[PDB]
Amino acid sequence: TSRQCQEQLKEVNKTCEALLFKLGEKVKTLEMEVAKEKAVCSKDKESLLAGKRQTEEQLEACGKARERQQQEQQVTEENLRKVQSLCIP
Amino acid sequence: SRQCQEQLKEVNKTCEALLFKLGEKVKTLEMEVAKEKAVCSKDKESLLAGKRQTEEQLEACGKARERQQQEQQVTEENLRKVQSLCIP
Repeated sequence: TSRQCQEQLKEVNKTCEALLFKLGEKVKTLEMEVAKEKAVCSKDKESLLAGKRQTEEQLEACGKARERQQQEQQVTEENLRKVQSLCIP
Repeated sequence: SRQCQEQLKEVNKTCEALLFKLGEKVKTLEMEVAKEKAVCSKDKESLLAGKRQTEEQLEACGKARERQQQEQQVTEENLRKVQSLCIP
């Protein structure tokens, strides 16, 4: 075993070994990111759906109010025509 | 530098083979992150657009029930005015 063979054996895996540690850190970082994105997505979707449900309920109520205001108008209009036709016999 | 080079070769080959196996894990996870972010943002955009259209419908319905009330006031005012000219 030469002294230059020994120096080479000491150095051969250094960058490979240092990369192994860095890849462990990257795996952990990516596993946390997957878990976080999945949790934030579902939370955001729930808020959007809740906001949308509230607007749909308001649209339903407005629509029903619109049907009963067009109902009353038809009655008032006929009463007005009746009074105008029978006015001054 | 005789059997030393064959030693340097086998030790690095073992280390490099482990690095590439672990590297398959990183690549798999990067693709999963990219896929989920694309599906999530696309779905969020559709939900927000759908919400924006229902609000516009609620705004239009509200403006239509404002026109109906104003026209009901017009009919009631005409009825009140014509009643003063006609016997009940």
